[PDB]
Amino acid sequence: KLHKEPATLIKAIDGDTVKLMYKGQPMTFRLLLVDTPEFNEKYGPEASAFTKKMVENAKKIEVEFDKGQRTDKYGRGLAYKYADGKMVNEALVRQGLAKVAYVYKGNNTHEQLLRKAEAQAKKEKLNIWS
Ligand SMILES: Cc1cn([C@H]2C[C@H](OP(=O)(O)O)[C@@H](COP(=O)(O)O)O2)c(=O)[nH]c1=O
Ligand SMILES: [Ca+2]
Repeated sequence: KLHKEPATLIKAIDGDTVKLMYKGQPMTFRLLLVDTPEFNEKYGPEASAFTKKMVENAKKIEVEFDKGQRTDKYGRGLAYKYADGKMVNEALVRQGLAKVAYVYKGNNTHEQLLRKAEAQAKKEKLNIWS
């Protein structure tokens, strides 16, 4: 079963990538199951600002690795991030600032939760879906 672990914010990079201090080591983390646009693309700045605000204003930040691989080929930690108990991955998708993507079996525990959030954002024609 999955478990949440403490992590400290170093710096928000963009919508789905952040630098955190995990177990005393500075690491770049990439959010599982989602894809925010590049800062240079439509809604890119919006997604960056959303994530930045959410992580910087948080009292507690936690990371939750899935059951599979914990890092990607670029050395980035792969996890679900929580800001005061609220999952950032889900928040972005629910806001239509990120699409469900890179769904790989083994690291897809929250796939249904995220797809539900995407469907609602799409139904509401929010941002990316506008
Ligand atoms: C989210 C995620 C991304 N990735 C890789 C796939 C993509 O590789 P390629 O760059 O070779 O396409 C890249 C997408 O990241 P970004 O969306 O940050 O660019 O990160 C994984 O391997 N596993 C994951 O769980
Ligand atoms: Ca991206």
